[PDB]
Amino acid sequence: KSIRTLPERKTIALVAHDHKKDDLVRWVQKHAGKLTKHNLIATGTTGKLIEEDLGVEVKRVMSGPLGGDQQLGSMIAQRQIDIVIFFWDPMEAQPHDSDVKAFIRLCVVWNTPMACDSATADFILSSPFMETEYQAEIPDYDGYLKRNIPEA
Amino acid sequence: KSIRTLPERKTIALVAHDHKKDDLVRWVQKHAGKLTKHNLIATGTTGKLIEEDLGVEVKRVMSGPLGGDQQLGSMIAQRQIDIVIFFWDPMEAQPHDSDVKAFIRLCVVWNTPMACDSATADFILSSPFMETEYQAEIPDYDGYLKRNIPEA
Amino acid sequence: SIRTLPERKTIALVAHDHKKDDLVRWVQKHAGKLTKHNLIATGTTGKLIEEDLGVEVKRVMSGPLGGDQQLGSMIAQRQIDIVIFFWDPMEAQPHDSDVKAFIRLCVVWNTPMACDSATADFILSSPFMETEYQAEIPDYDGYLKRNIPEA
Amino acid sequence: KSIRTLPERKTIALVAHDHKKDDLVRWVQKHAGKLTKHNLIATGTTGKLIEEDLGVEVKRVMSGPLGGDQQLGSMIAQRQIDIVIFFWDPMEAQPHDSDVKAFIRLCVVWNTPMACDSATADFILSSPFMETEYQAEIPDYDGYLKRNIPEA
Amino acid sequence: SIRTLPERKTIALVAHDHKKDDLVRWVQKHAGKLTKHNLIATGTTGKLIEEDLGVEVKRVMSGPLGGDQQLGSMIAQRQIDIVIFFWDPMEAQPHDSDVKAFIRLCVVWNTPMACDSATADFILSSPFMETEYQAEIPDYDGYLKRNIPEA
Amino acid sequence: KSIRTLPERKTIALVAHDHKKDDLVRWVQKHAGKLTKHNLIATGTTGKLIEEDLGVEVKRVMSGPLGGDQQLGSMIAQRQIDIVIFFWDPMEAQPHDSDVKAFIRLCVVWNTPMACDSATADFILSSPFMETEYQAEIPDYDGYLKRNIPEA
Repeated sequence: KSIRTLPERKTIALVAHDHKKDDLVRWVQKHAGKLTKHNLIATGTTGKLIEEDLGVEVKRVMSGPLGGDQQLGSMIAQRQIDIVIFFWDPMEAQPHDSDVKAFIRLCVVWNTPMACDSATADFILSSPFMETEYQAEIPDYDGYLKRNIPEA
Repeated sequence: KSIRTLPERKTIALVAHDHKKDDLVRWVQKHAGKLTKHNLIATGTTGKLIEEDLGVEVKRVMSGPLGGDQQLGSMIAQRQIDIVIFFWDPMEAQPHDSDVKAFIRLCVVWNTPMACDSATADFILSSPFMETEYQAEIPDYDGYLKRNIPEA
Repeated sequence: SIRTLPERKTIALVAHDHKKDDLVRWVQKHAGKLTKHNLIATGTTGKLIEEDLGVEVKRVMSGPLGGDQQLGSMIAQRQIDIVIFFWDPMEAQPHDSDVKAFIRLCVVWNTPMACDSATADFILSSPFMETEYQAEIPDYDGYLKRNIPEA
Repeated sequence: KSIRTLPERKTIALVAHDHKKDDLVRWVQKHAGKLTKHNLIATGTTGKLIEEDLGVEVKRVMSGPLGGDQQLGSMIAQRQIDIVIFFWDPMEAQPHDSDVKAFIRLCVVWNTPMACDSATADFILSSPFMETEYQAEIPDYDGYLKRNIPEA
Repeated sequence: SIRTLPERKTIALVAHDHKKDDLVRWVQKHAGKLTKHNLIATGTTGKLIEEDLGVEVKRVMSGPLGGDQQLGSMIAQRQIDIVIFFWDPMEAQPHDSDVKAFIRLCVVWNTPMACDSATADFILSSPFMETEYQAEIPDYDGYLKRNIPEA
Repeated sequence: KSIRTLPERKTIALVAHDHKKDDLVRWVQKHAGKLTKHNLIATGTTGKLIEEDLGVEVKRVMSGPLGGDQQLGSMIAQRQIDIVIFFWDPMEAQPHDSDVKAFIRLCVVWNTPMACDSATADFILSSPFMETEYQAEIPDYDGYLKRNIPEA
């Protein structure tokens, strides 16, 4: 019922679970030309690894499970991140790995383009909307915000 | 390590939580010209609503929480579904709504292009890969399949 | 509504990694009774049963690679009559078959299901193992015709 | 490695989610003659409904989500409950319905015969083991109890 | 490794829907003591406190729309010192703030946190409310330098 | 609506996940003088460590994941435990570590003072309420207990 405009130059969040970090570094390397045209941001460890392995400049927030997940989530809700690339691990996710559901649900709340694997990431990155504005329909949350609060 | 080729004409799964079903129907409607080039399959209620509201032909499996989730997951694992559009509800998901994590985890296992909202779906559908072959890198599970089994 | 389990059962056999040897021993101890039925298993569990015991077991994919969903589909299609799922309540691994989603579908369709060997022993000892059994199943017609909200 | 012997006269826990309570009452009624040979115990509301509808004597602990789940779990761990009949709701489980996983995991820990639907309950109740001793194999938890405790 | 809470605290106030009136009554009962500190809340909770009590509270977004993460970010950045989170253990709604994710981050950073009014009363009665408090923070140096698997 | 009175001499549960056990022991050691004025109870492994390392008397129930969690939860619901100190591990919780959610939700049900980290525990222990009676407001569950049970 409402609209969010993604700008022409995107801010792209880059996050990987530990067992997918090398996969994400390889994906960034293969798409370095396209990705470095945009603003890149990452959780602490993923971002340090991209910089150490590739020399690609990426803004870093805290490590995911130490608050980086919430920092990126805050920026999504504040319309400061436009695209999320999150390689999560469906087989060997570790106790400290970023929480998958909580991270993805906020992207759905705000109708943010989001990839959870490299095939989706390839489709997203190849879209012409990478380089234009994109008008994302969002739910009108005004009714939710004005909801009646129970007495008990 | 291993590579899977998505065919030019895709099989696209269509699934929506109850509070997103109308959104998915409108999304299918606005992309009908592009979508009818592909094979469409859906959970029972979602597929029935698409067919009744739009007259668009969709193969229907069982209702999601009655087993349709597992039927579509089986087809994903069997490489019979190439793209998944799953509009799930991040705010008002009902007790009977299809389990989000278990469904999308299997897409990640097999590196399936997958959208959880209409913005991701628009990016996927606008990709040139929508109408050409796409080579998806598949994780190697040979080590996992040959893993040591504990004694107790 | 009513479902009828056939005389000869189709029995799914699934174990978490730390319970696989227990499941193999259970199949070995009950081999005479079990091989009268159709046995099906996730990939690794079925491979282990066939290699360790020489008992014939149809194998689907490994549980976390899709085998869970393949067996779940057969449960929902009433092609599996009995589920034996030894899951690990103490050291379940990141890749172990997800417990809730697998057993919730048995409850949906009122499928006999064991989650440990004591339940499996009680199920296998029932006279219903080798005869037909008529199970009451929940009525889902109202659910299937439910009103769909506008947003 | 270790053995736990169930006595000839069993203690049977009876628990149902709200939308399965009438099903459980009908099941108890159908098996009342067999069940009253044993010791029956139930969560607060379930037991109240059984006594009120059927006149069958059932010991009652607190309501499930108010602590009754933990009271029954304590008795399972203390070998004071031998069989568990838990009709939980796979479709319309309510916010307050007894947490399924936590309850049944303890039954699995101690290898307790347990039914989650009436078909399993019918198979269990028809076992000859209902009326005899039954030797249940349990894991030896001594190694776990003596495990190395990490320094940090 | 020691973090110092200042004398004047920043206190987050959050409640699930069926606990909002309880939190408002609690804030009301302790208004004199609480307004000595910096109060911050999720959107609806803070709106309710201001509308019902006239107590000044900085408001972030609604919890499930991102407010949970905004407060979590501030916790991780040591900008919130005390968290009062009345969550609903019986009738939590589909949109209610994610309990585990919210309180986990307080545990990560050893933040004083209340999940019910009794804990909130104990926290507010502490002499540490109005003095500095030295909080031990877990060492994450080993975690931050952990080896990253090849796949 | 209802009121629960904590007595001046408290019963305090002490529980730690494995990677937090040394932290909890060190915390008990720093507060031993104040704590030994009260009735201390713990899960099996945690309690054994406190007794052996500190010479502090602690009643021990079973190990947490073997039923000790439910034993303490039962006592919480029966108002036999007044304060809960539960150092759980937000980073490296193991498969066998005590279920965090189920344990703390029951403390919230009965409005039990509860600490999940040492800073909260320090605030609780410094409270003037530690050594006096304290009246806790508890939700009235009478309406919940008398709720209508659905027919299907």
